[PDB]
Amino acid sequence: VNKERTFLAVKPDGVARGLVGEIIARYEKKGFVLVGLKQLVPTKDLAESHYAEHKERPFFGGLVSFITSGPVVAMVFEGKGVVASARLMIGVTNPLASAPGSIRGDFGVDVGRNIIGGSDSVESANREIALWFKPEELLTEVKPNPNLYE
Amino acid sequence: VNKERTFLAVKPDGVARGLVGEIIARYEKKGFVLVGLKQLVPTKDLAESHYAEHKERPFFGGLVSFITSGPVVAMVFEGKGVVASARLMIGVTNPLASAPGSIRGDFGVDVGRNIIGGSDSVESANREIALWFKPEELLTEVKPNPNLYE
Amino acid sequence: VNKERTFLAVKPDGVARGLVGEIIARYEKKGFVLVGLKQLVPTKDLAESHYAEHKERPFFGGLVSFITSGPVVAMVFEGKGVVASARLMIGVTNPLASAPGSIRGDFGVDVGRNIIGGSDSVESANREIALWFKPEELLTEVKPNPNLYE
Amino acid sequence: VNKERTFLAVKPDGVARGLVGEIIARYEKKGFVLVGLKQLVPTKDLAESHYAEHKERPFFGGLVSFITSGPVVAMVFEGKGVVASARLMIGVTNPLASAPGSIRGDFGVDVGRNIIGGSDSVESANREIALWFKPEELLTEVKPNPNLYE
Amino acid sequence: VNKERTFLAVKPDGVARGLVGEIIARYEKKGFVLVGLKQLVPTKDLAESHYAEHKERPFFGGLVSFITSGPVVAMVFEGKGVVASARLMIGVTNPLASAPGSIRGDFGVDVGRNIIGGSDSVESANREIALWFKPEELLTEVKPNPNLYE
Amino acid sequence: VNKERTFLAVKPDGVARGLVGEIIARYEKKGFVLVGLKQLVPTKDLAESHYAEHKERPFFGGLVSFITSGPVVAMVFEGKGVVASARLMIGVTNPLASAPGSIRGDFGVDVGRNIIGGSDSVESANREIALWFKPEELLTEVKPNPNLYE
Ligand SMILES: Cc1cn([C@H]2C=C[C@@H](COP(=O)(O)OP(=O)(O)OP(=O)(O)O)O2)c(=O)[nH]c1=O
Ligand SMILES: Cc1cn([C@H]2C=C[C@@H](COP(=O)(O)OP(=O)(O)OP(=O)(O)O)O2)c(=O)[nH]c1=O
Ligand SMILES: Cc1cn([C@H]2C=C[C@@H](COP(=O)(O)OP(=O)(O)OP(=O)(O)O)O2)c(=O)[nH]c1=O
Ligand SMILES: Cc1cn([C@H]2C=C[C@@H](COP(=O)(O)OP(=O)(O)OP(=O)(O)O)O2)c(=O)[nH]c1=O
Ligand SMILES: Cc1cn([C@H]2C=C[C@@H](COP(=O)(O)OP(=O)(O)OP(=O)(O)O)O2)c(=O)[nH]c1=O
Ligand SMILES: Cc1cn([C@H]2C=C[C@@H](COP(=O)(O)OP(=O)(O)OP(=O)(O)O)O2)c(=O)[nH]c1=O
Ligand SMILES: [Mg+2]
Ligand SMILES: [Mg+2]
Ligand SMILES: [Mg+2]
Ligand SMILES: [Mg+2]
Ligand SMILES: [Mg+2]
Ligand SMILES: [Mg+2]
Repeated sequence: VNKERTFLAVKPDGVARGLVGEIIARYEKKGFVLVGLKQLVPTKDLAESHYAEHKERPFFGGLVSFITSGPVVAMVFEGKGVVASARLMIGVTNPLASAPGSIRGDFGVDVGRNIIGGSDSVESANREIALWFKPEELLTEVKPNPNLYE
Repeated sequence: VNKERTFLAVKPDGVARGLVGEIIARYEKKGFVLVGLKQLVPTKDLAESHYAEHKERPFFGGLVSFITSGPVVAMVFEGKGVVASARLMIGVTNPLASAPGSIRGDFGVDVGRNIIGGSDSVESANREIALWFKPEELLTEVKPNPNLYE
Repeated sequence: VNKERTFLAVKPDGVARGLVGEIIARYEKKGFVLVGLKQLVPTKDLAESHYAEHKERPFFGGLVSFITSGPVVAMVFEGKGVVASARLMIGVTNPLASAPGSIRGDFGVDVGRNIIGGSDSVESANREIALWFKPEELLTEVKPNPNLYE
Repeated sequence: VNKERTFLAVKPDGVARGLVGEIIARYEKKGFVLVGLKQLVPTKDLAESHYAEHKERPFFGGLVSFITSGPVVAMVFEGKGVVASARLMIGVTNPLASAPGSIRGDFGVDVGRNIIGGSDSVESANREIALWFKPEELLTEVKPNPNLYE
Repeated sequence: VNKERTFLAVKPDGVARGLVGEIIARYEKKGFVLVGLKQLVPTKDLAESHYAEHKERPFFGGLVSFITSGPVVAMVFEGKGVVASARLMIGVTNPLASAPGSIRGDFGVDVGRNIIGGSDSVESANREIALWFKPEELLTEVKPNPNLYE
Repeated sequence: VNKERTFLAVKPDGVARGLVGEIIARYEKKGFVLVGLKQLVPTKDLAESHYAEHKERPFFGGLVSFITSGPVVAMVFEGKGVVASARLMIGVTNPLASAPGSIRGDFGVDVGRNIIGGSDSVESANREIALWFKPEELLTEVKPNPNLYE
């Protein structure tokens, strides 16, 4: 369905580096529709829940501390296959291994400063969207450009 | 000082046209810092208050109707002379008269579909920021970039 | 030979979305030479001979009606290995599976609105070029650029 | 009216320099609609009727020979005030005096290789369009985009 | 003459901010030819001579100290009217007053962090070129794209 | 470590084509730091030493002739995994086989005119940097960007 959604966060490094607009632009050019958007400084609570699946992993700590270190631009995008697509557009975890053309491939070098984060499955997307956004913050009236879908 | 702030809004046409990232990128590249950001569908009240100075102008009804017809991406940018600079970057009210290089100049043709709106003075900016953003949505921590400011 | 040619069409969706220049620019930047160009609204017969290989397939009907639904910008580009290179630049049939960096990968989300079409072999290209352009509409003189070719 | 039209030609230098897509993209992004497009090598008669107003001027001869020296991409764009707007987007006769942001300002350095030509009045445009395009080569159906026009 | 030259320096702020390529690209797109290029950390001696005309002015000190604070990319560009043109492309001293489309207008906010510096006259250009570059560092064989000049 | 360096060279075709800024910008945007930069016309000796590994290859003579036929912009970039990353960003030897998004993929069509050259290993990089740059031309002071490196 063309109403699938995903959660993307331009991390503190992406924001500090002035990449918010560039990133949003990539998803707009693709045809995806912004249904949620805000800048905030994530609270430890938020980050911990966001990255709950990594509570164990040794890098969990610094990650939580990093995402809460400064402003982040949280976004929700809607469109057909947007979850998988946005990940393809982001690249892979390691920016050095990300293909040119992808966001990490074009802009990053370090795993811990990998610019943006995106939901890895519809299940996770739904969970993270609910986490970062109040329902009234998400559009209900979505208007994709009439030339994008059959 | 370098703490001046202005209110900018990508209107429904700018949003429908996928110009959000492009616009945000222009202000990021300029060196202004994003201190507030959110997408929302304006209410009649918000819209009428935002444009209160024009309540007796003939175009007011259509303007309020249009600004409330879809999502708007509201933002606040901070930096030296940001209010006058943002206006220069936007162009003039009529996009056809706006210079190539300005946002309306590069992207618009109709006064009623002029893509973005920005505060016209520090006074208007203070009033507009207050209308659209709660204090808690605006960053307080803004370390000036040593690369942008002497 | 450096005079290979391929047929590319910015489909009705690509034209309506204002992607004609962006697409042409990618081929110009690559070093391919525009030897034919025109905008037209395809007739049913043209569309049908163009997609003749799919006349028995289920999506054929919807494809032909779509191609004829609005203007198309038909082009012929010349250069070494332009047929296969132009396809690599386009992506794969499904824009969602097309890599960031490719035309469909950067701009599309639906197989039926996949922006551009390109010949898939030298044979198909010669055939398609003959279908869309009269000889007089194609450049005959193309001195290879010494900066692009040994 | 929103149906005003103007004639623009990417001159032989603009075409040879691979600026066709970049130029078209600027007009598409602005919101103007491509209603006519084709690449051709101008005949002496065409060039001469096109620049008829300069037939008595000294540079006329060199101008006509240049316009006919290689392919040109002729275009017709439609929209509110497109004639004057398209000229503002082009710059002024001398690219060196053309403002950054304009086509000549960004890409040229010589009056005789000034990249693109555009009609300078509605009268001239209608005349020029009739010179370069047969009616059948121009779109008749142009429903204004609701995002570009009130 | 098409062999006029000018000296441009991407200052430490321009380099620190990752604007070297963007700036060089603007001059290449314009048609100007790079005849000298190098990155170095300016010595006080160099900066003082470079900015000799301001030895008096109160801002002289900090300026010298700023240009010597980090790497700078020194460049020499050749083309018709390149001295005046490059200044027009740079903007005015104050980035806030520089027009969008110009380098300072697009990227800066502070007079002391104004990204790039360019010769203000052929006389000064010649002096600065001689100052920053050894004759053997400057091209003698200059090849402008044959489509730029009459 | 994050101090790895690689040698990159915009070949004469890349320079003639005005691709210098674009290429430098790609590496700047990626987060790699420019530690050396200069434009020069290679000598037969430099060229033969640079490509010594290919001295018995059939294409060696034409390659040496071409690389010495005009200016080259030589550069050294520093950062984690810069050598392999730079290669990924360049593409593969044959531009036609290089992926959209890579430099050769976006801009080239001929193996002999493949725009840029980059070290293929840390060993080759150390050798190449030493060939083209004196120690005094390479920055020694490189404070890692806190935004790019954990
Ligand atoms: C695996 C890993 C990750 N990270 C950082 C980067 C992204 C986040 C989450 O890691 P991940 O969930 O495995 O990667 P990925 O899906 O690509 O990233 P996110 O989109 O979830 O941020 O933590 C890190 O610092 N070190 C590591 O070793
Ligand atoms: C003058 C005018 C304007 N408008 C639209 C455009 C901007 C808003 C507000 O008008 P304005 O306040 O005078 O223009 P301006 O400052 O340039 O735009 P904003 O940044 O305030 O939106 O109304 C319209 O629809 N018709 C008109 O005749
Ligand atoms: C296979 C397929 C295709 N299409 C659309 C997409 C491209 C065209 C032609 O299909 P194709 O010939 O198999 O793919 P491809 O070469 O990538 O497309 P063109 O470049 O020829 O348009 O039809 C569709 O609407 N539904 C489908 O199931
Ligand atoms: C005046 C002039 C002009 N030209 C070239 C540039 C544009 C065309 C037409 O000149 P023009 O008609 O006066 O300027 P302009 O409208 O800006 O150009 P076009 O858009 O019509 O090409 O001729 C030239 O080579 N030498 C000259 O002295
Ligand atoms: C006038 C002025 C200048 N500056 C900085 C900016 C550029 C240089 C040189 O100033 P300038 O020579 O008057 O301006 P301009 O030509 O635009 O700049 P340069 O291209 O010469 O760097 O010093 C500053 O810090 N404060 C000031 O008040
Ligand atoms: C293989 C080959 C190559 N070349 C040109 C292209 C790059 C250089 C060096 O070849 P290479 O070393 O194998 O390719 P590659 O690493 O991709 O390119 P460089 O970054 O070293 O220039 O020679 C050529 O003209 N003809 C050929 O057949
Ligand atoms: Mg993850
Ligand atoms: Mg106003
Ligand atoms: Mg096909
Ligand atoms: Mg004229
Ligand atoms: Mg000066
Ligand atoms: Mg090699």
